[PDB]
Amino acid sequence: DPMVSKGEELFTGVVPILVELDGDVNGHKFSVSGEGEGDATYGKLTLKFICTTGKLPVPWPTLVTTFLMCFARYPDHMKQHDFFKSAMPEGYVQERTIFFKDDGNYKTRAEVKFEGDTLVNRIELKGIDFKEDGNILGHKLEYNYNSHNVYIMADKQKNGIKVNFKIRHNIEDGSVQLADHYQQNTPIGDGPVLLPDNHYLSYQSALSKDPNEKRDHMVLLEFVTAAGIT
Repeated sequence: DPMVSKGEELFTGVVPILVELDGDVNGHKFSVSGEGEGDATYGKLTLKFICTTGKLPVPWPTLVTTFLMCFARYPDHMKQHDFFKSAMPEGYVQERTIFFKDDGNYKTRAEVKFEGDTLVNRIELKGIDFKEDGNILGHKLEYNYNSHNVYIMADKQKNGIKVNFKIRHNIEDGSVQLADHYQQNTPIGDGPVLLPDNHYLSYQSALSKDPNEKRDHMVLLEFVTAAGIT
């Protein structure tokens, strides 16, 4: 497939990644920069994030889904279903609303595209109606992360996709904080893209710290694999 070749060929090896986030949650302002690399052949991403404005006013785990679905490993028999790569190099816009149960919401807008050889994720995030002393602004979430399926469907009339899933963040008392995610992606360019049958991505995420780093930061390792079209 002379289309399944173009975006694909862009991802065949290890690709440098840059991430930039402008944030404002309940008027608490912050910026984050991330760097690392993705290897879509194995669905592998390695990233480190720094809050460049000082203290991150929200828990690092809450930003994991916001901080690269073009790095998913699509099985060969599911390559016609890979919208994310099909939109490259011109890229795509990824929008979300994330509803924290019994608390506030994040609304995000991102552009994901190549800048030269580097795959870049530029993000603006606004959250509102957070509780000052709730699990998010009150930093009550554990520094860890659970594995989660992400369900994709075509959004045929917007020429893109819709993605919906639930994240449960472990709270330090042993309970969980639900983060209900609603997502839409649409290509930046006017050229053809792959519009997938229903399927899902399996995500595994591992959080850590860099022992030499004094800045407020997070090290993220992720594995991601498309499935559900047997």
